[PDB]
Amino acid sequence: EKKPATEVDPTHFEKRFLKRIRDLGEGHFGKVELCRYDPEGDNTGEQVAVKSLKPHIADLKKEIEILRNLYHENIVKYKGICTEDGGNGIKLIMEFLPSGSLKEYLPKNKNKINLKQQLKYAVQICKGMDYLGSRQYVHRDLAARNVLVESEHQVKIGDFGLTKAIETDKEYYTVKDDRDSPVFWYAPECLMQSKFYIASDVWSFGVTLHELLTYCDSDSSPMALFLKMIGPTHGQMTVTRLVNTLKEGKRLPCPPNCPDEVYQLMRKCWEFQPSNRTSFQNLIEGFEALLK
Ligand SMILES: Cc1nc2cnc3[nH]ccc3c2n1C1CCNCC1
Repeated sequence: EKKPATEVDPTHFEKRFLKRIRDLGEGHFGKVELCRYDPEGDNTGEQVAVKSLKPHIADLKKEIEILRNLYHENIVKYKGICTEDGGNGIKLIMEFLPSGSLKEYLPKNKNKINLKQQLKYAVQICKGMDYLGSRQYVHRDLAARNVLVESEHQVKIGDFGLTKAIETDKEYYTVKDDRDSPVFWYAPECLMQSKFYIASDVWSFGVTLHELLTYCDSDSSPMALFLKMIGPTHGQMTVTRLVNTLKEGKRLPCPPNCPDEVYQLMRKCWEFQPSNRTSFQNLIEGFEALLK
């Protein structure tokens, strides 16, 4: 067969040149690893973040198609895919951000990162989220560990494994498997009825903001703080207890050194009724007013 010219697709990453360095993070079905795409074989190739399945293909495939089509400075950049001649299997290739998530970066840089800079992170997170909301997506997994640091001045939403499209004319996505829910980040309606509204992402932003304000310290994490509030030994009764505490109107406490006007913005993310929650737009305005 007279075969045509072998054109280069910059988004096609060959498996044979994708060399593992270390693990970056892991769910239950997926893992991300730092790799070097090193076709010259001399360890000068580009570092990239590679997400694959643990030995759900259709899910990863939809995550790829979602990220590939998102274009925003506060959203991690798709770089491409890795596929094998055999087929079926696929890995997602993302830019690698050396500073990691807020979980790695914040505890190491307390001295550099003050309140104004935190509030700018908060604005950038809201802008990425708002951009996402406008494409009719609910993220469902917003948490400090899913916010990457591009530079001391810039963050990016850095994973989309649970992201779902909201149907046209509907206001929420109804979820089926919820076993692996980040319950300490989830709004009541997600916990009780398993429905996800954009306002549900707003709630999760509320807690992500808390983590940011406490610099992602483990003893101040939403999980640790909630378990302390309700009892850490209730096992299968934990979510119920959690739902009650929220129904009772309890919320995470104000972080030390968090000024009440920032805390009050946080509170509006946690109004019990979805409809009463501030929007990402309002949040952006509120934050911007504090930065003037
Ligand atoms: C911890 C971490 N560091 C990253 C650097 N670059 C990345 N690029 C894409 C992810 C990603 C990174 N991650 C996590 C983010 C949350 N999901 C697991 C990996």
